Amino acid sequence: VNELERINCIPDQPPTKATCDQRGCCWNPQGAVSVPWCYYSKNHSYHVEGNLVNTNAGFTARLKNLPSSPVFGSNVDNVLLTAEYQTSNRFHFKLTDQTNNRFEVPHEHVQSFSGNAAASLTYQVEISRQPFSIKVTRRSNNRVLFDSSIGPLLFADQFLQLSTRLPSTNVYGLGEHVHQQYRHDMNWKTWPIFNRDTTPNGNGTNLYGAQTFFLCLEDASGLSFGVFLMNSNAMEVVLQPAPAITYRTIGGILDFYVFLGNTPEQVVQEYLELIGRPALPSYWALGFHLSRYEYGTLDNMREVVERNRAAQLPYDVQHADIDYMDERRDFTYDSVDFKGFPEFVNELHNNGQKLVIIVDPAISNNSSSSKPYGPYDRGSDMKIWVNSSDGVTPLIGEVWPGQTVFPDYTNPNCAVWWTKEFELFHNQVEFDGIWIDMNEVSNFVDGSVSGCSTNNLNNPPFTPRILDGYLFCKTLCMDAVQHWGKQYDIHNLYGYSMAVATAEAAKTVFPNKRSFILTRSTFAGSGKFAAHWLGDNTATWDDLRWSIPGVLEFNLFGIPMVGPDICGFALDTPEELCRRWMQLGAFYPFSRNHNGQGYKDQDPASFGADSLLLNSSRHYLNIRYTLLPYLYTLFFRAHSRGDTVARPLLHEFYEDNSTWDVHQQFLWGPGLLITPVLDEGAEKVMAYVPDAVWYDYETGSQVRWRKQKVEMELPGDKIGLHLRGGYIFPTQQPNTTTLASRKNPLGLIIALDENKEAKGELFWDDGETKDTVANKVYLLCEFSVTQNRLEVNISQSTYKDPNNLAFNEIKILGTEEPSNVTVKHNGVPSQTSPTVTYDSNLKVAIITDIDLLLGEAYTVEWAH
Ligand SMILES: *[C@@H]1O[C@H](CO)[C@@H](O[C@@H]2O[C@H](CO)[C@@H](O)[C@H](O)[C@H]2NC(C)=O)[C@H](O)[C@H]1NC(C)=O
Ligand SMILES: OC[C@@H]1[C@@H](O)[C@H](O)C[S@@+]1C[C@@H](O)[C@@H](O)[C@H](O)[C@H](O)[C@@H](O)CO
Ligand SMILES: *[C@@H]1O[C@H](CO)[C@@H](O)[C@H](O)[C@H]1NC(C)=O
Ligand SMILES: *[C@@H]1O[C@H](CO)[C@@H](O)[C@H](O)[C@H]1NC(C)=O
Repeated sequence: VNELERINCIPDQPPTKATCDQRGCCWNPQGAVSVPWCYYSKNHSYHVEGNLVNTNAGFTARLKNLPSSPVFGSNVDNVLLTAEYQTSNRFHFKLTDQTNNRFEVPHEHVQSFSGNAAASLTYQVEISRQPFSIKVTRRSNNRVLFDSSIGPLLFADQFLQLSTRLPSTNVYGLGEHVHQQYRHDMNWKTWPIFNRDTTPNGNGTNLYGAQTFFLCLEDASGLSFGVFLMNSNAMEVVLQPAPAITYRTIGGILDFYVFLGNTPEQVVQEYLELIGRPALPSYWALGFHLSRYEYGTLDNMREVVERNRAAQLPYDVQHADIDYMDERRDFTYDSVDFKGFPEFVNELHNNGQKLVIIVDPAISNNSSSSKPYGPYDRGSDMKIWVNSSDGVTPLIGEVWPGQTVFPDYTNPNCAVWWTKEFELFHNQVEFDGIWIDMNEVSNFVDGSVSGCSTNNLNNPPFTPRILDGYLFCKTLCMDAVQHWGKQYDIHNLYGYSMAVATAEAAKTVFPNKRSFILTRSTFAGSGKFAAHWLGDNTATWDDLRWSIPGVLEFNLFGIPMVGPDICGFALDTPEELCRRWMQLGAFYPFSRNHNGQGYKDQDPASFGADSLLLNSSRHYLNIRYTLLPYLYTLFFRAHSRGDTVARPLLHEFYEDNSTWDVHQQFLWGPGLLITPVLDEGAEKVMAYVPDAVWYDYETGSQVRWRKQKVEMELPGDKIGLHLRGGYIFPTQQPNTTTLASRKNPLGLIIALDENKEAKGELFWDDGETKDTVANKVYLLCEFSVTQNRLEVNISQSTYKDPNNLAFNEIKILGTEEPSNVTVKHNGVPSQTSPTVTYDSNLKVAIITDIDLLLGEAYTVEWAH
């Protein structure tokens, strides 16, 4: 009835009463824009047949199809509901064809459940039988979280749909898209999901990855929940103002998880506990990365490397794009334009830097007796290509080198082939990390060099609103064949399988190291293997603004090392845009300036040795590097516990509804507030100051604002950076590389809260060994301040850095003058009495001539 609650029965064409009648739906052409004229009745779909059956894990139910017209075809007579109370905070239910096995995602991390129902549930499940619906409610307040009763269950071979009411309009997630805002537009929006090489622009299309997870903040108490659909077929998600969300997919099964938490962070941690927590990055990967498509020659690349080094830019990583290769073919380098490549790699390494190489999936099939191409010959020997529908002939498409075949990374034999290719190539060019691109998989022809046969896979009864309207557009035929199944079912898993296989190759090429993998295409869980960048953006102010929601969303998806191409991939970048983008970009979890072919240089040093852009870039990159121990400890918590790294204001300040749609500012973890200027010509920014004590990072002075909108003054050389009272931030004196910075003196910034208290922590390991956390080879220490006292305590202590690191400076914000400062080491008074400098105007104390060894317990005490 209520028009906001109508579930659209004609998603496929403009609505007509004739089609409405044919489908047995309800007709009412009255309503506002976007309200469906034709909608499902209150008894379309399925009913429960007989009784539910208790099982050890939860229960099952048989659903029987309520007689109806077959809109998009073969509609399943008998559906089985299997429900599992997997944990106190996670519910799993799956709807399958009772009579036939159907494709299920072969996820690498998620395991089948074998236990008994969890005790102490935070939720209750309710089942209605006529018609079928399922509801998940929060036990403590009976808030209805998931409720499918707004709409039917639809379950045909190539058309599956289920809807849920939502308890609020605070909805975040879904991908990969450019949403433009972070809090969802619930006003009749459809988001298609199907991995596609397309521009992240203002048109709201399907982009490179597939992420079905969303989080909902139920109210200001912080209680939140999330939902994940384990399905890799083309789909779309429909948001409406009831509020409700509908999932509509074209194959597979409806395999759902519902997660509850007391805060938005706890929901993310529950999601990541299920699909896999992100890999811990190499510490060097947290530094600044520089890149462009078509330096053209090694000489031109060297020029760029050298002018940025000459400028003393913090600068850890150089990427090499397809111009390094011999005619854009993997596992080669151009012996003329890139003559001396191995010597250049030595220079990079000698200067404490890292090389990341681009590698594409598609392999040139141009190889002869006369002119052999090794990777193709060896791949063909092992028979690891994606085949055409005939099941035996490798599919031919077209990418950078010309005609190509495509590896089937779902075949574990393919990982063996891939690893060997990397071993051979690493012997020639000693790269340190790998950038996997075009892995949607991207094809320059639609389907294959012979197009695609018309059939129900290439041309399904219902096509979600993907870019160009055909599944095989700029990708492979839907009836192509791989180890895990047909492309129709596993298309969205290509980039995921490739990331898995590339991590496997790293085990051999980089024994016991993390290395670094940057991936374009992703599926749920890709973060366990890889970082992500947000794709081929454009040098516009809109693109700068749109990057923040994309970063925040990928942190929800457990891919916290994420960022756009700073300054913009496509087009020449205006100096002002690039300056603002470098200021902000210094605080993306993944910080990379990358540029498209032919455009004017946009590396920082290219703007002039004395320029405002270079000076500002260097300044804020130096702050980023100073705070790297804090950022690294955030990545430790994402890896070990599932926390976000780049974090929405509302995850910390959910009590305050002014934060619920803030997406022009974000946090690093709980304590650092980042406020960019995001408008052309502006020297200020309208910003929200949450309900906490804040201190300006640069001056240390407490801001006079709290829980209110403000116009923050930020001239051309500034970005807003504020530290939260109650938090202690570990720092380390910066250098132009992390190789070197990791050997420098440490520091602490203690930002006092109103009670003159604060707490913080520091994770420290070797920065590069894989699984130091799982194998327990690390240091974790805690800092806590009360009146008159700092305690440094050690909770895990199985790694001691051989560089004799020590805290040599402590800066205290929001303090009255400390006097008689005293340092004790395990109770014993130690090392003279430190030097204390005090600014009574700003209420800042700095303690120096101190040496608190990393890994040792101390008490530091003072009077007022
Ligand atoms: C793609 O086609 C090839 C043949 O071109 C298939 O290769 C088979 O691989 C298996 C196991 O590795 C061998 O035992 C067979 O002898 C191979 N067949 C032939 C004709 O050589 C390959 O299995 C196909 N891939 C997929 C996913 O179907
Ligand atoms: O390795 C070279 C480039 C690397 O620098 C980028 O980071 C990724 S890739 C450029 C590629 O994404 C782009 O050519 C699209 O395929 C088309 O625009 C397509 O979308 C048109 O249909
Ligand atoms: C933009 O999206 C709309 C659907 O919302 C579509 O009809 C149109 O073709 C798209 N165009 C491009 C170039 O993305
Ligand atoms: C910074 O790095 C260089 C090596 O590039 C090293 O020679 C120097 O001593 C380091 N300095 C610091 C910040 O102490």
